[PDB]
Amino acid sequence: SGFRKMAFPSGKVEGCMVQVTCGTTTLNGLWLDDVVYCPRHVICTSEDMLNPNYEDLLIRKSNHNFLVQAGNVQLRVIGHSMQNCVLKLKVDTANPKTPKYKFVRIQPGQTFSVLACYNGSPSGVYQCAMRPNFTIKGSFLNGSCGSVGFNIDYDCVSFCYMHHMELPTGVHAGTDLEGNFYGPFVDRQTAQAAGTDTTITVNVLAWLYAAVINGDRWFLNRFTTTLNDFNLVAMKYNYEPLTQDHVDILGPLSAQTGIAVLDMCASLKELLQNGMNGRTILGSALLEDEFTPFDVVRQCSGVTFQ
Amino acid sequence: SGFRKMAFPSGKVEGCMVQVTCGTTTLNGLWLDDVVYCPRHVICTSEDMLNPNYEDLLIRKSNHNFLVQAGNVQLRVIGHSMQNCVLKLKVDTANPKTPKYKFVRIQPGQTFSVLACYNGSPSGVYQCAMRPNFTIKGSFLNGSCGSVGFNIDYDCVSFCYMHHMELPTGVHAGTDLEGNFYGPFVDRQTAQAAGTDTTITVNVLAWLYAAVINGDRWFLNRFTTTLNDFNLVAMKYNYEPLTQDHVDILGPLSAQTGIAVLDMCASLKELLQNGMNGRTILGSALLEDEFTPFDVVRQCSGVTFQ
Ligand SMILES: *[C@H](O)[C@H](C[C@@H]1CCNC1=O)NC(=O)[C@H](CC1CCCCC1)NC(=O)[C@@H](NC(=O)OCC(F)(F)F)[C@@H](C)OC(C)(C)C
Ligand SMILES: *[C@H](O)[C@H](C[C@@H]1CCNC1=O)NC(=O)[C@H](CC1CCCCC1)NC(=O)[C@@H](NC(=O)OCC(F)(F)F)[C@@H](C)OC(C)(C)C
Repeated sequence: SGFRKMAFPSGKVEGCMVQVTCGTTTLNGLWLDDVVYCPRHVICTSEDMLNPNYEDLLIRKSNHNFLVQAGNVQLRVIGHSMQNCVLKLKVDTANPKTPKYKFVRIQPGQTFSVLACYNGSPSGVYQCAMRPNFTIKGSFLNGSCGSVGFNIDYDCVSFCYMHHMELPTGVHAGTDLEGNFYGPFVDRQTAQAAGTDTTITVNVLAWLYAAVINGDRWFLNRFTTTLNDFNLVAMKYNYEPLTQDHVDILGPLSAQTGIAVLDMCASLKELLQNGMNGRTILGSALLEDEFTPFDVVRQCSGVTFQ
Repeated sequence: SGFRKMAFPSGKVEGCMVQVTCGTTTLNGLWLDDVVYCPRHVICTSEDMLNPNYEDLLIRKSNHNFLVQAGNVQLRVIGHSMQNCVLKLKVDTANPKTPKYKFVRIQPGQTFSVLACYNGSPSGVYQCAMRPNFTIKGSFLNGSCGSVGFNIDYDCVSFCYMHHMELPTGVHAGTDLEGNFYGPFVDRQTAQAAGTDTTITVNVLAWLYAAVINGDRWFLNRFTTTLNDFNLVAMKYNYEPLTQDHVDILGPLSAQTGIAVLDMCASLKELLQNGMNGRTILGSALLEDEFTPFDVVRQCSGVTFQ
């Protein structure tokens, strides 16, 4: 028993982190096969940031402008290309520690692990969710750019995030590994703001199911509610609508606990309406929303990865 | 910015996990050099658990009773010895992925990462603290025994925990890597209970300093308080006494934020006295106590590990 915000083992991603240096900019890159992926603003300088034209900026660079440090070993760039907001630096050495891997663009509400890195050297690992507004509430300092987010499925690393920037509110924005920003953000230092975030309702429900599997039962009730009637109470409290597809995903957690999904929704309703009144759920005093249904099943049942 | 409950990168420990099987018991072991460490109750069976004599139980086993699975490779046990509550199975293969490593017995209040494992295969990584009552609020299912807790210091893995058992309250007990239980617990299925836990005050203070570094300032005040007067308010709310040694550890966090340690104690006092009144600190509605002063400095400043 117990329930922890749990990251995937990070050893497969640690083996891919490298330091990429160009001019006065140093950040992390991801080394898979003979290619290093990193944010394209690595080619910017201190006066390139206000409104850059990265095509113009990139035709001006040569391969020997890119210093790619892998441990105490310099990699040699032999070519470069830009796809959307990321550089691909082709290097002469294929990474022998290349895991099996995919690039995936995740939907909001989905979670992943972030291996935070500085100077190509992994510092820490934590769990995150894509917020409905396509930010992530990360922990990033300067030099953490090019750090990646990821899920692991059996033996395969699905890369889903690469870090570019902190917004003035202190949340973080970034791209998928093919370089497309999550959300409306560009990689240009301008006025930009997150957009009103909302709470991932389907995840809160999955976490309440986690609690029930782990002995917390005080918040349940006998009431039920229709899906329409739940979303009327949802939108007041700035929760996302629950779709019928959300209900079906929550099927196995309903089946294993014997609590119909619509009954857990009646629980959440009263929780939002009456507060928690000095009680806690899974050691938390707030309704947590960064566990997906995947996660709860993974952690409450025991799925590993080789 | 941001502040996350952050584990160390786990790749160095992942490379040491193995599956140890003996009779009907399968758990994880730790493979460093030519030795596999695992909990000694691996030699118990389903009727060996009520009150065992592990010396008697162990003189009865031969090396070929221990199946040591490392990936899809059987290791051969060539000898075995018991130190306190852990077996050391000597094997013919030295682990080539052996990190640099130490065994340390940590004080309560200290934190570490747990790489949760099943069948020798890492499943997840999370952060933990040794609770003042020598339990850990872990996330462990059946088969997670022999999973280890650890800190990383530069390039060296300080192993500090190995998992043995869940208590009826659902918290977890275990040994250091030299096999000495944390706390009064034995490895014998008996009536056993945790003992009244308390809140790690020095850690709560370090976390409030984290908040201040990250822009949360609402809980501060102009008041100060003496150390004695703080501990009078502490012991009511089941907090641990703050020692002068706790104050000095919190020095750099005092110096970097400009908030004298005794002034942050006056803040905590009013927080315990007046609640948080619907506000949150670092996205939390409870006073968090599983960041040490180390951690806050590590995460708010950027220390990595090669
Ligand atoms: C990468 O190492 C670095 C990490 C940042 C720094 C602090 N935590 C992080 O996540 N990334 C940057 O510093 C990034 C540079 C890059 C330059 C070309 C355009 C794309 C970004 N800049 C930022 O993260 C700044 N944010 C910002 O003002 O961008 C504009 C927008 F849209 F508002 F986000 C950071 C450094 O913000 C301030 C407020 C200046 C601290
Ligand atoms: C190792 O894989 C396994 C992990 C446990 C199971 C569920 N989560 C865990 O942390 N360890 C055990 O199951 C362990 C066996 C071992 C046998 C010889 C004596 C030392 C323990 N037993 C337990 O963790 C049980 N706890 C227990 O009752 O021990 C006595 C004490 F002191 F009360 F803790 C678990 C399985 O407890 C119950 C309540 C039966 C679920």
